[PDB]
Amino acid sequence: SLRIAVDAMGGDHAPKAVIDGVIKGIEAFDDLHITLVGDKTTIESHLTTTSDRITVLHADEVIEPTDEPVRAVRRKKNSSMVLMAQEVAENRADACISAGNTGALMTAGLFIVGRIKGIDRPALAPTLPTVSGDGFLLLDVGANVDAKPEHLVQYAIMGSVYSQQVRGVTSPRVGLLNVGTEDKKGNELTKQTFQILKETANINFIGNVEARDLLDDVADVVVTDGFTGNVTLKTLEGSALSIFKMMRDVMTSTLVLKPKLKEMKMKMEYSNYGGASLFGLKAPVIKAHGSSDSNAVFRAIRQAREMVSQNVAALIQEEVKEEKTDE
Repeated sequence: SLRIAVDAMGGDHAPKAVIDGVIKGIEAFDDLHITLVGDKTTIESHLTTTSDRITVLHADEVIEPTDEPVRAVRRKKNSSMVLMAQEVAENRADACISAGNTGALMTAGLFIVGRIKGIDRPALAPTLPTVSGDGFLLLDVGANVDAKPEHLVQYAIMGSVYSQQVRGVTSPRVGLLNVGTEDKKGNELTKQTFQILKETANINFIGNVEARDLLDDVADVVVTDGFTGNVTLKTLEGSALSIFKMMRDVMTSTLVLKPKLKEMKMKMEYSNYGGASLFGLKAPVIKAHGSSDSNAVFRAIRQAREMVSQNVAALIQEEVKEEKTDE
């Protein structure tokens, strides 16, 4: 069987959006059981059809989207975020999902759930879209900001694993986000990573990758440090919004179907890939987009489900061993 603890209190639109997505996953997946974590009264007022596959856990408090992560997770020991993480930690759930404070989520993920044996630090990993449509992974966009070469190499392995297990990519192309293609380009961190990735028997290292080609399918996995990762992600996103608003005001003055344009607009929509996972933890912890609708939560439930069944954490535990990266 399978079981996922979900945060209902987090996200712009819940508990409704969260509870509607949960209901869409119990109808599509017969082996799925879910633990709704939130305010018992509030949660009940949104789900009619009582099922034995939906359980509820009462969460007295919330980690607002403004609280300090570390403090919140340490102080609000009865919040939805914290309670959800302990369900996973105490063997009462295999995966967990939240739309709540991303920082609180990673702190809860890191100190409650724990890390896979052999992983120094985890990485926030969302799958972004491409002009074609295949998509790509951007490893580390928030989890940790002053990384070391060692960590980045771990990121390429865990990304490759997820890419070839869950996304079905044959031999995921790993690229290093850099400022030039030559071997010596980048900051000191990047230069050092490049040398090591050249020696990692475990993955298909295509080399450095310029950021102007991210949306143009240059690689299946792009690796970076959280700081540059997070800046790159918000740059892509803002760039899209800004350009869309320009184009869309341009139609409102005097007048490319509404549905035709809608197609591409949806292919860019970041929430069309399921949410960013925290690669490296003992069990899948997914940061569902805060602006998540009913379907987006469903797509995140689907993602946690694939990750467990694909034995992604056990495979990450083997591919990180030096016997597989050296020879």
